[PDB]
Amino acid sequence: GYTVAVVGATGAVGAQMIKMLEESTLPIDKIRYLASARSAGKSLKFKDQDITIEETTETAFEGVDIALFSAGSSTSAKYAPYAVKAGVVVVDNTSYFRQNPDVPLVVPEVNAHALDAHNGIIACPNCSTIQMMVALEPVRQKWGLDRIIVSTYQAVSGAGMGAILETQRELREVLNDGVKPCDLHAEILPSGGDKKHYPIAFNALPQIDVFTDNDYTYEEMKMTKETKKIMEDDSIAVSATCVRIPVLSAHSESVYIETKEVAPIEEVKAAIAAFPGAVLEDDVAHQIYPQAINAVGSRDTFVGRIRKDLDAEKGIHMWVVSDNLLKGAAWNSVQIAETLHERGLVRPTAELKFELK
Amino acid sequence: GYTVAVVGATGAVGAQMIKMLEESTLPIDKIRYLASARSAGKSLKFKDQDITIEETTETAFEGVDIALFSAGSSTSAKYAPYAVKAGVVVVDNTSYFRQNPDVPLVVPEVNAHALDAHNGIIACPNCSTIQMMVALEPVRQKWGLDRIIVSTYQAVSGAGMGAILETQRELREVLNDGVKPCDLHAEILPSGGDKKHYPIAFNALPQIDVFTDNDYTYEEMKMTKETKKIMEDDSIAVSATCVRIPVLSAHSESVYIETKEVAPIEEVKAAIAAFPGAVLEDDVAHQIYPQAINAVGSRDTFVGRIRKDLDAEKGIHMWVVSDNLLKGAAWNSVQIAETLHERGLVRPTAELKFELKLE
Ligand SMILES: O=C(O)[C@H]1CC[C@H](C(=O)O)CC1
Ligand SMILES: O=C(O)[C@H]1CC[C@H](C(=O)O)CC1
Ligand code: NA
Ligand code: NA
Repeated sequence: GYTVAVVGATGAVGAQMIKMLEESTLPIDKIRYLASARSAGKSLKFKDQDITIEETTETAFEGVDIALFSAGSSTSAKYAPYAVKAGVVVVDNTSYFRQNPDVPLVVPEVNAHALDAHNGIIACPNCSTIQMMVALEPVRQKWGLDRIIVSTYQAVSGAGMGAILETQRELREVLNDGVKPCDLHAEILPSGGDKKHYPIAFNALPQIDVFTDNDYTYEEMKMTKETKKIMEDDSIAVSATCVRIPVLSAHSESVYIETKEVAPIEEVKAAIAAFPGAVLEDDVAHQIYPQAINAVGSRDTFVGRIRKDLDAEKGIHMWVVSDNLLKGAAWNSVQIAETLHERGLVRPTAELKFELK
Repeated sequence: GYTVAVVGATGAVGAQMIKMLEESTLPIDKIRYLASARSAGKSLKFKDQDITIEETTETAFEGVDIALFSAGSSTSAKYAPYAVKAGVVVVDNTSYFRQNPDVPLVVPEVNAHALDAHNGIIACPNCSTIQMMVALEPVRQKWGLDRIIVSTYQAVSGAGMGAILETQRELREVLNDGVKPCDLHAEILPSGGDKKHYPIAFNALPQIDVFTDNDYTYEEMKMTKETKKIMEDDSIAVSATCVRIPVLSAHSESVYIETKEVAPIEEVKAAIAAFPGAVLEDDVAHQIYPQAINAVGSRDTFVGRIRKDLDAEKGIHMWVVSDNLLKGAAWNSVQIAETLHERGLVRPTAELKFELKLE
């Protein structure tokens, strides 16, 4: 069996990484929980066992076979290369390594083949991208993809544990204290690292991450660039609007595509139903469609509202929902680790391609 | 001055109709509040005056100059034609008459000209359509519109008082009692008239109104058909996805357009800023964009996140927000009434063009 380390064990994704590992088939002989200095010495469960949390350092990775990182891009940048030097295979949830050509950016149902040539780091895409890829890959396989326009409805847990607490507190202030939403005080959302913070309670904030030079946010640009890398096709046109709404868990997406060839809607529905990881929930006669509250706790990605555009011959609209901490993060990561195990890919990398510090 | 009746005075829109009339320039000599048998005999204020609510009937409109209806499609179908027969000019918030060729479907900043030939009923479009029209008309004027793709983020007050209360109750059960959102009991949302109801708390429901036979909902198809009528151009391709989210007031929209001519973003921002009823809130260097919580209580429509598509030369994305009970409903209606007054159009219609349903 493996020694597995969870880096960021105390965070929102980390807690789900623990659950997904507890529920995993991976043969784990030893589990280690790593976080920051302020968490060291605390205890968290692995099943029935008490695990003492350790500080993450450049020397903490000796003897580790697999490390799952979800402790912020800074932490991956600092420590993942030391892990690789120590002989670890890293699965990274952060954005840091995603566009490095030496790093596979993987959704196992779509591009598991990219794992074979890994150099010790495998990147998990962002939540919003992952669920979109699970929904769209079976369509691309049969009819191609020319363009995507997506508008998202993203849950606050994607911004971490603090964002969840901020949202709950704000809603209580409005509902219990009669505070006007526009009068609420915010400290984290829309983006912890940006200059100004705004309430999310009873609001829709069209900003996730910070703004890039082209007036799209980094979240929107990640959907664009990650799609192109995962589907191995720079010709797919992708433009996104990424919006935070008052939901704690599960992202929803209104997704428009134009295919290369006309894709009959009943065949599109069947292709999605048949695709591993995607579940068709589409029966409008009985008001059946994906819902955030129903998706929470499931590893599946749910697709419905599938219908042709009213005018564009090759246009199709749909609604895609998945738990953003599960398929959107921790489950995609554990699934990658399970796929590495299946394929005999859990072993030290000989050539170090990642600069130390 | 005018005698003005508010039909549906007690509902979510009706309360804002009252506020908008209290703040109006219209010369009002007499106000009447009409509702159903449920509220008849109760009292509501107009400014400092107590007004007794009356049950709406086919004979309730004698002496009325202007009637503002927001009491559901069936109420407009039943009573608006009797109001017209009585000599009233009706401004209707419901969907009932919107697609009738004898009925102007008006957003005053866009197609006030259509009021001139009214036949006693002027229809307000749906809230989602109204704010989109305010944002897009100044763009259409200069560079044309080939297509629109819109995804909405709609507030629950659009579904009425009961839906507001349901949303508040559900959120309290989760946040104060620790109820799982899945375990919540719903009675109204997504659509009061449909067969099944779902929680809205911590959810996003991709259903507004009921489904039509093409698998789009009636709300989505209203955005399509109303856009074509208001802009007087059946060639504009419009497809919509309409989603309810946990917001009490103000709808937000992610709007994609393709123009006929390339429309430089800096010029688009200036055109929207200059357009009556539209306010540019777009300064990403300082994280300025429209927000539902800031739009509440304002008659303006706020537009930002304006940017060109990454690939389509003529594509533009934006974010449009307005208070759905104000510009989306009560303010559009009062603004129409003020515009009728300005144009000398408040007077009886001789020829009845609408079927009477209570004979
Ligand atoms: O993984 C990433 O690049 C981001 C991490 C934070 C996420 C959020 O704020 O919802 C968005 C994606
Ligand atoms: O005015 C209309 O046709 C509809 C009335 C109900 C509204 C809602 O449920 O938010 C949507 C628009
Ligand atoms: Na499937
Ligand atoms: Na067109």
